[PDB]
Amino acid sequence: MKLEINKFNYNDPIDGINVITMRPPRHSDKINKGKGPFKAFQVIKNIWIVPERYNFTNNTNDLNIPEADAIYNPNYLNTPSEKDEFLQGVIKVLERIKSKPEGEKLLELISSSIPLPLVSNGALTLSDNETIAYQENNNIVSNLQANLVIYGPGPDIANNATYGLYSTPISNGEGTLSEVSFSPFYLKPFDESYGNYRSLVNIVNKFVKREFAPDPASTLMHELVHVTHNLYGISNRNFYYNFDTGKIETSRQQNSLIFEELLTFGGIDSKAISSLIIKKIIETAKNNYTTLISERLNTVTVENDLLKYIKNKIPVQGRLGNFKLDTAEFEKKLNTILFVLNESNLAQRFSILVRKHYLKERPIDPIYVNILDDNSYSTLEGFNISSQGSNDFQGQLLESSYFEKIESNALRAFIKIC
Repeated sequence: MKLEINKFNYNDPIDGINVITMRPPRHSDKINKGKGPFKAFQVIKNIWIVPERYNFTNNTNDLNIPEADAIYNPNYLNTPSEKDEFLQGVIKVLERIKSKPEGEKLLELISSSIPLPLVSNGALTLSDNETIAYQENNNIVSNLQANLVIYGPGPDIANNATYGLYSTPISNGEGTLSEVSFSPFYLKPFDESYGNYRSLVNIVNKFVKREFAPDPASTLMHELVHVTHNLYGISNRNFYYNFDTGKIETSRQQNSLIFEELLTFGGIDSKAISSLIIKKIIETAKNNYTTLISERLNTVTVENDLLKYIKNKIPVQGRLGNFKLDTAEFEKKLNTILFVLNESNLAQRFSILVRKHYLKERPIDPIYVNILDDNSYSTLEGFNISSQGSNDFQGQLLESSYFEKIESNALRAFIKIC
């Protein structure tokens, strides 16, 4: 069957199927006492959008004005019109991601790749690691499957992030429900070498550094790759890559980068990872998965929809009670997920310009863009619209009129858009 995106207005009636009031997955934590429920929309099977500010961890709890390139606005995303704009923007960006095959596969992957459930009386049974709860008048009416929840931004309204729900299943092979904090309208610019612009004739070298806005579908896809790692329970978030030694560490150092971010971003730096590291990463995941088949999956004596979901997610051979990792297929899938799927590889398939290195050399103020203007941003071509002659990334130039400057005070607070 074809993968479908559902369309919504923020004010669509609650049905308990694709429109609910959701209780935050981190409702039990102290900082989240009494928050929610929030209105939520099942854009794609097991993928939910909540037009609310992300507010559910320690560093996102306080949205006020107290990073050199942050921008703060505590009141952003708190009217119905702002919530609907957000809802439409996120849907548009998903429509863009689906428009290419590589992006369609990614989304299909996130829809179908449920975390490994617990077992109860011989049956795979859902926990709050695989579901969210529909709350109505302090009653839990139902629990509904969810692999991903996409919320608005936290304190910094141009930052994006991904959080797994439980930290043991995120790296032991089980997998875990993920939350994404995403801002489609407020983007952080980046520098890049470029020579496809009107230049004075007397200039030495046309190939100089120029400022660009990212395509917010690339931004989101970066986060969806994290989500994919989190759903397979293969997150490398506790490891650091040391650029000086070329080796993995658990403790951070002067010239390091969290290993999960290096893989997820891709490009020239991801390509310098030694076989030695690649082999251990594969190995660690094979062992974890071998263990989970033996210890958990072979305890399943009851055939249900969750079993089928799990057979499709994890390549296995054998029969009920006696399953075995189909090692070859699993290594292939693991390769697709660790090394083919990253921001840089995906961006190339979409003709989006991304920066060269994950860590940026200098901060550039964030900007505002109404990506719901089809003249500024199209689902099929982003900002690089061929009818305007933009086939070498010209539409992402920051000087483009649709990238609007934001007036901000010394404390990085939003005043207005110029």
